[PDB]
Amino acid sequence: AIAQLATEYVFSDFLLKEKGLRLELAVDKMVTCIAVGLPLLLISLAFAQEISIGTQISCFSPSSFSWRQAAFVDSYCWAAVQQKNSLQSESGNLPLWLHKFFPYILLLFAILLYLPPLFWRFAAAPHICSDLKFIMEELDKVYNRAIKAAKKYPIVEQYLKTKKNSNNLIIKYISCRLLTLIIILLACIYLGYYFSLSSLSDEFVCSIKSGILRNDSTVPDQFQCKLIAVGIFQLLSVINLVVYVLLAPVVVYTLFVPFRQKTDVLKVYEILPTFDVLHFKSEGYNDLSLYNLFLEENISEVKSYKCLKVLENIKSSDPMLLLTNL
Amino acid sequence: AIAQLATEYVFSDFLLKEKGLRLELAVDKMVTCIAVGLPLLLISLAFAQEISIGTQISCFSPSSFSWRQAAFVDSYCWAAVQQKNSLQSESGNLPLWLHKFFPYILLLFAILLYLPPLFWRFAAAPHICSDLKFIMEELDKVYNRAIKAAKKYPIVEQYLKTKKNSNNLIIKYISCRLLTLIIILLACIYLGYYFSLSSLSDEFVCSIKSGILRNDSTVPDQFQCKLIAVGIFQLLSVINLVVYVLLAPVVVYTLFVPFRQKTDVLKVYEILPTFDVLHFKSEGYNDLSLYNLFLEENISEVKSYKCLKVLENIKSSDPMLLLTNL
Amino acid sequence: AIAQLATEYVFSDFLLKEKGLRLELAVDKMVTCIAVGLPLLLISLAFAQEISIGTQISCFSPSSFSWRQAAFVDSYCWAAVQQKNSLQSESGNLPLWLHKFFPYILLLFAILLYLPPLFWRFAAAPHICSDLKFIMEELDKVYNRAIKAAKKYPIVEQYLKTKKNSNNLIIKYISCRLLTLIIILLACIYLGYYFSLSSLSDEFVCSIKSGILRNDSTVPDQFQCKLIAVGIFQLLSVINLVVYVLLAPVVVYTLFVPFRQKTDVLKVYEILPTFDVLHFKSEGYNDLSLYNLFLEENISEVKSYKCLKVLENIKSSDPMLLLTNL
Amino acid sequence: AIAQLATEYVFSDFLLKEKGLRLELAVDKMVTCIAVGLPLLLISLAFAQEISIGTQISCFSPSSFSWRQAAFVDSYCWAAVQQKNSLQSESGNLPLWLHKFFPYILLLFAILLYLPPLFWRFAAAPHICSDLKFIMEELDKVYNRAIKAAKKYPIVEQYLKTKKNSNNLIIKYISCRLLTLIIILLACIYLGYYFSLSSLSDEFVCSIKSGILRNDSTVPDQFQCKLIAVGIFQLLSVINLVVYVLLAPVVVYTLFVPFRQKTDVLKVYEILPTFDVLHFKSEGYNDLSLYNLFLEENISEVKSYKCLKVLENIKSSDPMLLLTNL
Amino acid sequence: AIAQLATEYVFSDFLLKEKGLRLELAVDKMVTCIAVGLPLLLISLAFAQEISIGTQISCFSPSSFSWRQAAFVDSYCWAAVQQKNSLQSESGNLPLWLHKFFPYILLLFAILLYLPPLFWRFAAAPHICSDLKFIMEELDKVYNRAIKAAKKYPIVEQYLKTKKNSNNLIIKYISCRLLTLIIILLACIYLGYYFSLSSLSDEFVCSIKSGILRNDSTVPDQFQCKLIAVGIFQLLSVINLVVYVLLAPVVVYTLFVPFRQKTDVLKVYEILPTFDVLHFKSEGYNDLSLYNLFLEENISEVKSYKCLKVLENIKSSDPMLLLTNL
Ligand SMILES: O[C@@H](c1cc(C(F)(F)F)nc2c(C(F)(F)F)cccc12)[C@H]1CCCCN1
Ligand SMILES: O[C@@H](c1cc(C(F)(F)F)nc2c(C(F)(F)F)cccc12)[C@H]1CCCCN1
Ligand SMILES: O[C@@H](c1cc(C(F)(F)F)nc2c(C(F)(F)F)cccc12)[C@H]1CCCCN1
Ligand SMILES: O[C@@H](c1cc(C(F)(F)F)nc2c(C(F)(F)F)cccc12)[C@H]1CCCCN1
Ligand SMILES: O[C@@H](c1cc(C(F)(F)F)nc2c(C(F)(F)F)cccc12)[C@H]1CCCCN1
Repeated sequence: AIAQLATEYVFSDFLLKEKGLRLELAVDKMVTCIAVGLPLLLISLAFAQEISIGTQISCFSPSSFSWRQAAFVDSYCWAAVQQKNSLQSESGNLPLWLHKFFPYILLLFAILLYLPPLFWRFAAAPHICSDLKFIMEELDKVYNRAIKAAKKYPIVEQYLKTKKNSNNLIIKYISCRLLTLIIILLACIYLGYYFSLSSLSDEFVCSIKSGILRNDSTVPDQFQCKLIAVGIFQLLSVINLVVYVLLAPVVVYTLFVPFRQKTDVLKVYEILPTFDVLHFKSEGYNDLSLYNLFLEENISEVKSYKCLKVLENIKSSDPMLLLTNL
Repeated sequence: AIAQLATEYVFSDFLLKEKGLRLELAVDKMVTCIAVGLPLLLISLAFAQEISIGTQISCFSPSSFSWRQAAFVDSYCWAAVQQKNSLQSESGNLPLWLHKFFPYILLLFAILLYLPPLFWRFAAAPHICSDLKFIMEELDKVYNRAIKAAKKYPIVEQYLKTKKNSNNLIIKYISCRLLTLIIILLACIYLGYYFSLSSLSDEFVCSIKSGILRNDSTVPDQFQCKLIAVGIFQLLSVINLVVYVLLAPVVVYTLFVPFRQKTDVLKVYEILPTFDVLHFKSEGYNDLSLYNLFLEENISEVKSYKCLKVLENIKSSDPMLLLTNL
Repeated sequence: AIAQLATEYVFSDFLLKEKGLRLELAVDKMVTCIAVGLPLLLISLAFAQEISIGTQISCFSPSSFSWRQAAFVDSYCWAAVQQKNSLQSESGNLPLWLHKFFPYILLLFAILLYLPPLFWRFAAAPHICSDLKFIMEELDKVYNRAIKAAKKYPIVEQYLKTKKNSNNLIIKYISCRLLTLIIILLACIYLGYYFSLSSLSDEFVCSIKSGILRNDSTVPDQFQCKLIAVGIFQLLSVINLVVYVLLAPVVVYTLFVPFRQKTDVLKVYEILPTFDVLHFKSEGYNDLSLYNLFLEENISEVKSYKCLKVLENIKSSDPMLLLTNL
Repeated sequence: AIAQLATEYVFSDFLLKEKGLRLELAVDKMVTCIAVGLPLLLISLAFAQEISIGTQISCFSPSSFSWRQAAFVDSYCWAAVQQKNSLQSESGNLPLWLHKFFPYILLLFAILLYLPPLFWRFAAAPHICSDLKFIMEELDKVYNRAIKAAKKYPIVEQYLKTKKNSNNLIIKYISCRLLTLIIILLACIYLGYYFSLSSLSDEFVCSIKSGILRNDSTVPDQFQCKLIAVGIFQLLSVINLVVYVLLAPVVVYTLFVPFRQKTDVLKVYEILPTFDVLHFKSEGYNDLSLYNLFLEENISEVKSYKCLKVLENIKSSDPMLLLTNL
Repeated sequence: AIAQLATEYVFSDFLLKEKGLRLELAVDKMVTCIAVGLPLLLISLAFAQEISIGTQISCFSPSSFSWRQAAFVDSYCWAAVQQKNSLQSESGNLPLWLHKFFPYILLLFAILLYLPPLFWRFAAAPHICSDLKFIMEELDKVYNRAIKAAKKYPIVEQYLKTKKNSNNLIIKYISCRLLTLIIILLACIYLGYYFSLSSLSDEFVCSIKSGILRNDSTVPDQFQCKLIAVGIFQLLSVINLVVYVLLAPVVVYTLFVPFRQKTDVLKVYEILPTFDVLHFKSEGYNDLSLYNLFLEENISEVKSYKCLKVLENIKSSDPMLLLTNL
C-alpha cells in the first residue's frame, strides 16, 4: 500500500541507521536520504495500487477485434514506442521514450545520487573514522590526566597541525559534494524538461503493420494510444524538481567547508590547564576544517567535553569548580 | 516493486557484509558486487510490475479465433522460437533465442562473475585470513614489548621473508582476477552484439501447422509475432555494457599487484626501536606483494599501528613522545 | 523473481553454513551444494515469472468451442499424457511422461544427491567430530606442555595408530562418495537422453472421447497439443548435464583418499621437542588417511599449529625462536 | 515454488532440531521425519504451481452453455462426487471419493505417523531425559573421583540394576514403534490399492438434474468429467509406497531392542579402577536395554567417556597413561 | 498450502510453548491444543487451495444471462440463504444457515474451548505458579539442610496442611474442566446433527425477484443452487466428532482429581531424616489433591527429588549412600 510504502521510506530509518561514532555528519545524511529516496518514493507512489487504473497503455482497437487482438495491439505499441518507424507523434519519439522509461530514469538518478555518499563510505570513511576516534580517545586521556593533576609533549596538538598541512581528505569530501550537486542540477534539468512537456506527448498513433501485416486487407492503418500515468509522472516530476531545487542551496552551503563556523568546540579544551593543545582552528580549505566539523558532530558524545563545556557555560553566565566537578 | 528491488540490491549490503578481519580488500568487493548484482538488478528491472505490460509475446490471431485459440498461438510460438522449422524471420533463429533467454544469459554471466570471488573465498581466503591475523597479533606483541621497554629473534621479519619467496597465493589471486576480466570481456562482447541487433529481430512469423494442423482447411499460414520487452532488454544491455566497460579498466588495474603502491604502511613499525622487522617491501609478483595490500586494508584496525602512525605524522609535520603516548 | 531465486540459491549460504569445527571438508560441501541445488535452481528457473508464458499445455480447440470447453480440452490432455490409449504421438508416451514430470525427476535427483551427504551427516559425522576435536585438544595440550618446558606416554601417537588399523569410517566415506558418483552418472544418463529428444516430442494429439463422448456427433477426433517449456527443459537439461559432467571428475578425484597428499601438516608437530607423536602418515585405505584430510581442513583453526608452522616456514626460508615465540 | 517447498521440507531441519541431550535416538528421528514429511512433501508436490494446470475437474459443457453455467457444472460435479445418486461411474463412487480426498487421506496418515513420536515426546521423554542426564552427571562425578585418586557404594550400578528390573519404559517404546509400524502397513495397503486403480476411475459422468432441473427441457442428461491430477496422485502414491516399503524393515529392526548390540559403550567405565559399576548389560526386554541405546546415543557428548574410550582404543592397538591423560 | 497449514498447527508448538515451571499439567495442554486447534485445522483444510474448486455457490443461470448477471444470481442467493422468504428448500432454512456459517460455528466452538484454559491461565495460574515454586524452593532448602547435617519447625508440612483445608483452587480447576466437557458435548451434538443432514440440504432454489424484479417479464422464477463444499464440511464434521468423542472420556477422567494417583512422589522426601514434612496425601476434593498433581508434573525438574528418588529406587531393588551421593 501507499501508506506501507510511506512507512518503508519516509518514516523508517532508510539510509540513516547505516553508533558510538558518526562518520557522516549532519546535512550529508539528510541530503543523501532525501535525494536518494525521493525518486524511489515517487516511483513507488507512481505505481501504487490506488493510483494505477490498470494497463499503462490502451490503444482503442475496433469492436471487430477480439480480446487478445487488442492485447496484441497494446503490447506491440508498448514495445513500438522504441523503434522510430513504427509510430508517428506530434511531440516525437524522445518524449515517448521518456514516458516509457520515466521510472528507470528517476531510479538512475537515485543511484547516481547514492554514488558519492558510497564513495565517501569507502574511500574516505575509514580514515576519518580512525582519526576521529583516536582524537576522542586522546582528549579523554588528556582530561583524565588533568583531573588526576587537579585531585610532556601534547601529541594531539602536533597531530592536529600535520593534518592542517594535509588536504587530501577535504579534496575527497568536496569531490563527493560537487558530484552530488552536479547530479542534482542534471536531475533538475531533466525534471524541468519532463514537466514542461505538453501532456499530449503521451498521445500517439502506432501502426501494427510490420512484417506480414503490411499487406493485410482488414487492419486499421493506425491506432490512437495514450500512455496512462504520464500526467502522474509529470506531477511527481514537478514535486521532485521543487524538492531538489530546495535541496541544491543546502548542497552549495555544504561545499563551503570553512564558512560552517564551528562555535569554538575545540576551544573548550584550551580552558583546562593541562590541555595546552588544539588552540587554533582552520581558516581555509584543509583537512583540519573537515576534522573540525566531524569533531563538532561527535564531540557531544565525548565524556569530558560535556563536563568542560558546562564549566565554560557557567563562566559564560577560578578553576576550583573543575576539581570539584571531577 | 522496482524501489523495493533497488533497496534489495543497490542500497542494501548484498555481497558486502559477507568483521574484525577483511579477507576481500577494496575494489575486489566493489567489482564483485557491481559485476554480480548488475545483471540481477537489470533482469529484475526488465520484468518490474510497471514496465511489463503483460504477456511477453502476442501474435495477432484472427478475429474468428477464440480466446484460448489465441492463447494457443501465443504459447506455441513462445515454445517455437526454439525449433528451426516452425518459424521464419529476417534476422534468424539465434537472435530470437537470445530474446527468449536474455535473462538466463545475463544471470549466467552474473554467476560466472561470482565464481572467481567464490573460489577466492574458499581456496585462498583461509590462508590469507590466518596469516594476516597472525601478523596483526605478532605486531601487537612487538609494540607491547617496545612499550614495556620504553616504560631476541624477530619472527615477523623472517616469516615475512619466507612468504616473499613464495608466490602460490598471488598466482591464485591473479587467476581469480584474470578469470573475472575474461568473463567481463565476454559479457561485453555479448552485450555489444545483443544491443547491435536491429530491434526488428523481435518481429517474426510462426506457423501453428505442425502435426494434424498441417492439412487443416482454416488456419492462417503464419502469424505476426513480436517479442515484447526486447527493446527494454536492449536498453538494459547498453546500460550493462557501459558499466562493464567502465569496470574493466579497474580490473586491469587490479591485476598489476606491485604497482598498487602501499604508502609505507609497514615502514611505520621500522621507526620503533624494538621493532627491527619488516624493513623491506616487494618489487615483483610474490605473495608478499599481496600481503602488503591486505595489510594496508587491515592495519588501520590494529591498535598499535594507529598510534605509531600518529607518531610518524607529527614527525612529518627524539622518541620521547612514544613513551609518553603509551 | 529470478534474481530473488538466484540470491536464494547461488549467492546465499544454502547448504554451506549447515563453526569451530568443520565435519564436511572442502570439495564435499562444494560438490553437495552444486549437485543438490542446481536441479533446484534450474527447476525454479524453468518456471520463473518472466519465462512462463502461461498455461503449460494449449491444444487448439475449434472456434465453436467455448472458453471452459477449451479449458476442459487443455486440462484433460494434461491429465491424459498419463494413460496410453487416450493419446497418440510420434515419439511415444514415455517422452511426454518425462515432459510432464521433468521437475519431479530433477528434484528426485536433487534429493538423491542429498542422501549420501545426509547419511554422512548422521552415521559418520559424530565420530569424526568427536575424534577430531579430541585430537585438536590433545595437540594443544602437547604444545602447552612443550612451551612450559621451554620457558610420559604420548596418547596422541598410539590413538592415531589404532585408527590407522581401523577402516570403518573410510568405508562409510567412500560409500557416500561412490553413491554420489553413481547418482551423478545416472543423472547424466537421464539428462543426455532427455536433451537428445527430438523437441517435437512435446507435440502430440489427444482425443477427448473417453466415456459418453465416444459417440457424440460434434467433437474433433483429435486435438493438436504442444507441451510448452519443453525446450526450456531441454536447455536447462544440457546446462545441468554440462555442469554434472564437469563435477564427476571432481568426485572421482575425491574417491582416491590417499592420493590427496596432505603436505606434512601433521609433520609440523614432529619438529617440536616434547611432541614426539604423529611422525608417520597413511599410505593406503585406512581411517587415518581420512583423519589426515579432516585434520588438514581443521588444523589452521588450531592455536598452536599456526605458530609452529610459522616456525617451520622461517626454517624453510636452533629452536631458541620457539621459546621466544611462546 | 517446488524448490522452496523442497528447501522447506527435505533440506531444512523439519522435525530434527525439535541440544545437550538427545531424547530421540537415531533412526527414530529419521523414520519419523521421513514418514511424517513425505505425505506432506508429496501433497505439496501434487499441487505445485508448475504441475497444476488449473481447475482440478473440468466437465465439457456444451458450446451453448455460458461461462458461469460451465462453472456451475464443474463445481456441482466436484460437490457431487460425494452423493451416490448424482453420478454414475464404471469404477464406482469410492475411488472418486479417494480422488477428491487423496491429500486429506495422506495428511491423515502423516498426522497418524506423528502421533507415536508425539506420545513418546510427552509420556516417556521426561523420564528418559531426567534419568539419562542423571546417569551422565554421576559418571562424570565417578571419573572426577577416579582422576583425583590417581593424581563407597556406587549408586550408578544399583540404580542401573533397579531399572534392569523395570520394563515400563520399554513397553511404552515398543508400543510407539508398533503403532508406527501398523500405521506404515495401513498406509502401504492404502497406497497399493490407490495406485492399483485403473486410472480411468477419474473419468465419470454426472447429471446436473437434481431439484428443478430434473424436468427442464434443455440440459444434457450427463456430462463427461475427468478429475485432473489423479495420475499425479497415483505417481506420488507409488513413490510413497516404495519409500514406506523401504522404511518398514527399518521399523521392524527398531522393534528388536536387545538385538541392537551396543558395542560395550558402558564397559569402557569398567576399565577404570574407581568405577566398579555398570559391568553387565541387558539380554532381554527391559528398561535397561533401552537405556543402553540412549546411552550409546548420548555418551559421546560426555566429557570423560571420550578420554577413557581413547585409553581403551590405545589398548586395542598399565593404567599410568590415564593418570597422564587427566 | 495444506502442508504449510499442517506444519503451522499440528507439527508446530501452537498452544504448547505458551520454561522452568509448568502451570498447565499433562492432558490439560494436550486436550486444550487438540480441542482448540482441530476446528481451526479442519476449517483451514475445508478451504485449502487444492480442495476449493472456486466459488462456493453456483446457481445455473440461463444461457441468455450474461457473466455479471450470473454473478448477481450467485451473490444474491449467497446473501439470500439468510432471509426466509427469498428461497424455498426441502430441508429448510436452518441447514442452509449452518452450511453458510459452518466455519463461523466451528471457530466459535474453538474459541469457546479456549475460554476455560484462558480463565485458568489468569484466575488460578498465578496462585498455583507462586505456591508451587515456593514449595520447590523450600524442598530444595530442606534437602540442602539435610545434606549439610549428613556431611526446627517444618514450614512445608503445615503450609501443605492449610492448603489441604482449602478448596478454592480445585473448585476453579473443576469449573474449568466441567466447562470444557460441556462445550465438548455441545460441539458433539452440533457435529452429529450437522453430519446427519441428508447432503441434499445444500441443494436449494432461490428467486431473484425481490423489489422491481417481482414484475419483470424475463427472469426465471427460481434458480437451482448447490452450496459447494457442504460435503467437505460433513466429512470434516464426522472427523471432528470422532476426535471429540475420543477426547471426552479423557476430560471425564481429568475431572476425578483424587483418582489420578500420584505414585508417592511426595513420599520420597519422607525417607530423608531431616525432611519430616509432607508425610500424608489427599483422599478427597481439596486444593492439596491438585497440588499433588502439579507437583508430580514439576518435581522431576527439582534438583534434589531426582537424587533422592534414585536413592529410593536402589532401595526398591542404611542411609550412608545419601551422604555419599551428596
Ligand atoms: O524522513 C525521510 C524522508 C524521505 C523522503 C524521500 F522521499 F526522499 F524518501 N522525503 C522526505 C521529505 C520530503 F519532503 F521530501 F518528501 C520530507 C521529510 C522527510 C523525508 C528522510 C529525511 C532525512 C532523515 C530521515 N530520512
Ligand atoms: O551500491 C551497490 C550497487 C549495486 C549495483 C548493481 F546493479 F550491481 F546491483 N549497481 C550499483 C551502481 C550502478 F551504477 F552500477 F548501477 C552504482 C553504485 C552502486 C551500485 C554496490 C556497489 C559496491 C558497494 C555496495 N554494493
Ligand atoms: O555458489 C553456489 C552455487 C550454486 C549453484 C546451484 F545451481 F547448484 F544452485 N550453482 C553454482 C554455480 C553453477 F555454475 F553451477 F551454476 C557456480 C557457482 C556457484 C554455484 C554454491 C557453490 C558451492 C559454495 C556455495 N554454494
Ligand atoms: O532429509 C529429510 C527428508 C525428508 C523427506 C520427506 F519427504 F519426508 F519430507 N524425504 C527425504 C528423502 C526421500 F527419499 F524420502 F524423499 C530422502 C532423504 C531425506 C528426506 C529428512 C530425513 C531425515 C533427516 C532430515 N529430515
Ligand atoms: O500435535 C498437535 C495436534 C493438533 C491437532 C489439531 F487438529 F487440533 F490441530 N490435531 C492433532 C491430532 C489429530 F488427530 F487430532 F488430528 C493428532 C495429533 C496431534 C495433533 C497437538 C497435540 C497436543 C500436543 C501438541 N499439539
